[PDB]
Amino acid sequence: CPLMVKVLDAVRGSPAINVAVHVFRKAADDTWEPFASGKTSESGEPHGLTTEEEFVEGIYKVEIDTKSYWKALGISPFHEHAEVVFTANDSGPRRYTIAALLSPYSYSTTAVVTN
Amino acid sequence: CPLMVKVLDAVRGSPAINVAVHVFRKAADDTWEPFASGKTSESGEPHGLTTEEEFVEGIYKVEIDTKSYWKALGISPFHEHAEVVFTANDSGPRRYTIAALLSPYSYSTTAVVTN
Amino acid sequence: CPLMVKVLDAVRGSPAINVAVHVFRKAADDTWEPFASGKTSESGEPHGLTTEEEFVEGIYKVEIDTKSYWKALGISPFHEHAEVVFTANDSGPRRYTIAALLSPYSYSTTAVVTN
Amino acid sequence: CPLMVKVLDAVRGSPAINVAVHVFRKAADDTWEPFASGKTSESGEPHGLTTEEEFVEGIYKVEIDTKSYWKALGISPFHEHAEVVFTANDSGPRRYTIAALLSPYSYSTTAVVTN
Repeated sequence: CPLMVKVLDAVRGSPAINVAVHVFRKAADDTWEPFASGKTSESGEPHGLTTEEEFVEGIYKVEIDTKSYWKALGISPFHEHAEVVFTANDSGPRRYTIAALLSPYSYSTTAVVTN
Repeated sequence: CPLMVKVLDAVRGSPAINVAVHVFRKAADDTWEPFASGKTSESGEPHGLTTEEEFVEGIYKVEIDTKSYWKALGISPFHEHAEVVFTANDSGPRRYTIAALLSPYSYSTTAVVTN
Repeated sequence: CPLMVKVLDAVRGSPAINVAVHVFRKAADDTWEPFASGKTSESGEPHGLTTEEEFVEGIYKVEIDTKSYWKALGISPFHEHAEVVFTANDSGPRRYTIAALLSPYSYSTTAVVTN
Repeated sequence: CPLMVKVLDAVRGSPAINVAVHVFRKAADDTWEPFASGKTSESGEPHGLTTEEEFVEGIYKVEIDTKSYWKALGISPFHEHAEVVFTANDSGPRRYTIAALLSPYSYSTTAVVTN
């Protein structure tokens, strides 16, 4: 798994479960093409997003459906979603983990890029 | 000022100065229309983004050009930008402060909403 | 005001009001001596914590009473408090803003240091 | 492992390696007693901090040596350390993960408490 997403809930102190995660890759015509998607498991991760063959260099967007998550918990959210946009560059062997920490009026994201 | 943006640098421990901030509003055809833009001052804020008359109900996107900021400091950044997407004024006019905290491989954002 | 504290609530999207803030300074015997304390106003800040004369070089601790804040809102919190520990004025007098963002199971803090 | 600590670096986009982690438990006399310690591995975690038998209810403090970490990377840090203080209550079967995200002038922490 060269691309992993981990979503945590800062209100309940737990992984954010049943969250929709959509991944897009910037096409040559500058539009966002669907790339991969899933729903977070009990661990807060959508399993098997992509492969080493499909995940080439490019600009990617990871859209997390935070609005549906907070609505399902009966909590009033601020954001429509959380979108993380980054260039993936292969320098040496690399795996990307995009971690997101959610609060109703805030989110934090970080990337963990390992050899 | 019904819409304020405050940008901080978590590496240098200071306001993030000379950062481009672009605001868009979702059109009826689902596209992102330009709404307002500016550059952060010494306080990390772009002054005078919009007015109470222009800032109507709708879906807004605040895009912070974090990539050009880190490149100007000679630091290799991960993200293309930091984008915050939210519905504004659905229950009547509100004042919105969007705060962003930047690191080369991470960012946090929060909203402070007042009547 | 050489030492400022700003506290925000990531659940409600507002300043965290009526929060107790306690400041200590490390004594020569390595114990924590009381230095200053206050209560956050409607803006999420305790006004007038210290002066340029009193705020000398040293190691300071800013303890934010997040537990009483969440209990007063009927929300079960994880942390006993949020504590920020730092050396101040080692290279000469500076102005320090300690910003804290609160969630029931998480907090973020950042420092903005200016000459 | 009922108590886990995970430390990430927001500047390098990686786990924070070789970071000292010290855990204390509040004694009946209100002092902080040493409980467990270790140094983070390649994954940003100190392995085998405690056991289900030793990790009883109480008030715990997790101190992360962020200052030595940033100094070892040649980066000027703000904080002396990052301290996370919380009550551990057993309601049902529970595991605690304390996650910390580090920047030179900022840190974020969250707790993940699972059944």
